Amino acid sequence: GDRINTVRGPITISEAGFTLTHEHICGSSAGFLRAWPEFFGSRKALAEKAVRGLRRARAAGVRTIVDVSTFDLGRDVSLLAEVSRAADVHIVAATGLWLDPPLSMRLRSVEELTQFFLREIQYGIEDTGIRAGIIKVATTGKVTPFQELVLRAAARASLATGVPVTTHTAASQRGGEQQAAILESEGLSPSRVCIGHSDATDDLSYLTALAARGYLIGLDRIPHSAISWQTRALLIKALIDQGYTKQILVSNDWLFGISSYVTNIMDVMDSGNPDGMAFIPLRVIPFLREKGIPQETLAGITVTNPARFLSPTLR
Amino acid sequence: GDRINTVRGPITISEAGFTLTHEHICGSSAGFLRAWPEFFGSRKALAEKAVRGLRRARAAGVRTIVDVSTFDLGRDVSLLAEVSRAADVHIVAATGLWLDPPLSMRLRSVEELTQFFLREIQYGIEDTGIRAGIIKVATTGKVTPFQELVLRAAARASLATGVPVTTHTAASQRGGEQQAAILESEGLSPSRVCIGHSDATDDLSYLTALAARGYLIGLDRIPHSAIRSWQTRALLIKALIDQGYTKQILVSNDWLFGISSYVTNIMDVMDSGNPDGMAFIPLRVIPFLREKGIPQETLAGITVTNPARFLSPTLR
Ligand SMILES: C[As](C)(=O)[O-]
Ligand SMILES: C[As](C)(=O)[O-]
Ligand SMILES: [Zn+2]
Ligand SMILES: [Zn+2]
Ligand SMILES: [Zn+2]
Ligand SMILES: [Zn+2]
Repeated sequence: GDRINTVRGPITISEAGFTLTHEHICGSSAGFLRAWPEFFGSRKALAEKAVRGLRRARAAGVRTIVDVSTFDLGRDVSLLAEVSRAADVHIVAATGLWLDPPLSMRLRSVEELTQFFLREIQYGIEDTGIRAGIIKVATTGKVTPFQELVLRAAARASLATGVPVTTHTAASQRGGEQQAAILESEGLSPSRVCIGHSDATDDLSYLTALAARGYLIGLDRIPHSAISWQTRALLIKALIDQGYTKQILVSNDWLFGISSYVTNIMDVMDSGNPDGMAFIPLRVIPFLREKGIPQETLAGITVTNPARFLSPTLR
Repeated sequence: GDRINTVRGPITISEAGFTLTHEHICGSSAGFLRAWPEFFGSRKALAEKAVRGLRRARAAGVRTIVDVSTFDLGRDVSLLAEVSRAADVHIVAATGLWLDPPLSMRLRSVEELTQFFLREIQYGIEDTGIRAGIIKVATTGKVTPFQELVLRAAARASLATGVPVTTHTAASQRGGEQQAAILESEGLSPSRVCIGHSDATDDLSYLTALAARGYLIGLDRIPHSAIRSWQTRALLIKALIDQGYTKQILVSNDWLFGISSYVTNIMDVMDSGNPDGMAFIPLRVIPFLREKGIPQETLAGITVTNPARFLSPTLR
């Protein structure tokens, strides 16, 4: 109940501390980092940049990140373990599928996909023994037949293991409502689910209604506006004011290299947000305190809500 | 110069022997074999099946295969090296891209794709030091804009290294004609190019015209008609011989020992339809052609001489 899986092994949830629940070391494609590391300068250069960035985040307060990179985002859990250790920042790895499944994933059934997700949660990723601590799913605004299979497999895996589900969403298409209906149709409890990229919208009724059902709300792309970001942050305040503090999760959706986008967008992002993953502790947290948000409510959001979210719970 | 790179290192062209120029150990997707080996039972079970299948081909006279699995077909050159050593069959590895490129590939420029294909030929694949000895390219319909980028990057990598290009085509759409036009626009000699999956048509004049331009003609899915008869497809070999284009013919099975990039259990369907596997060409097509009057010097030219000329890196 009280044990989380990280790339360095099992920890107790009290050690997780302050947690960023939607991040990436590298946004890529399956096999790509190993086949073409010099797209990132080199693998060594990429690991060093992530270590520097994670160390700055740790200085600013962060203890744990959740790397929500799936198989098809090029998750390299060996890289995650190397940089977690050098930075001394906990990293939770993910299973699931994002928006770029290859044929060998697109053609699988819900049962087969369920077995794959259970493999990565219960046995380990590839040949590393590193077990995922969260399931990441991505859908387009209107859920495709394959993405619905992914959703159902995520729910079945989450129910067999208690590990949570976190989603990629088109918030401006109310993407979370269709995901929730599918997930609930599988008997998945909403307190096991986080509707992500939920800060890309003004629709507070959309945001407030999912929280009331028990969903976690991911305001995980605040710094991306800064390429205003306080309008996005003010959604955290708006939700606290409606009484849904136990339902907010905040993050940067940052990364230190990206190949699944046009070339050189990493440098435009870094010179737009020099703070990287430190943006949440350094710029958002004090902005919220300076609107009268109690220090204690923030610790609940940045520490307590992620701990409740990640604890394997058959409930 | 007269050396061909394999997954065990360089070999001289005389070492290649009887060569199957379009084959696969495993038809999969990037990262998939290592993330989900149990899809194939296990990595060990897949390797053992491939060793038996390659040993069966070897006993039917095969000495080399060209594994034309790209990055996005889940090529695992460590697996190819293991099974090559256990079976004593040379395996040439491929660079290039097939029809399932992930986003990190689809968003690259022709200049970036060129660098990737060059790295796999000149430096090595992943961190294994195994260098590709062929560039595989697939297109559909009229070539998509991205596929044209791959075609041009392949031409540029070939022109820099002398390594040949081999293609996946839809022959029923005469897909080789657009491939040839794009490659020739880059300055690539047709003698460096094998237009593959060419047996899946009856349009002999389409094939003859490409051969007349100096393209190699890949007649590589004959066993797939065995579940048109495979003998009908095999007569395209004799037809090209009779027009005097024996030099342009490459024959293969397009077989594999595991496949994840299709519906589950298709491998059982393929194996029961073609129990010969990669031995289909030597055990069935070669005898059939002999019985139709093709002499041994011609069959040895097709299966030994043609692949050696094709694979030997050449800037001429
Ligand atoms: C890898 As993303 C930009 O969908 O969080
Ligand atoms: C079966 As194929 C298109 O990989 O030659
Ligand atoms: Zn996302
Ligand atoms: Zn993300
Ligand atoms: Zn093909
Ligand atoms: Zn093939």
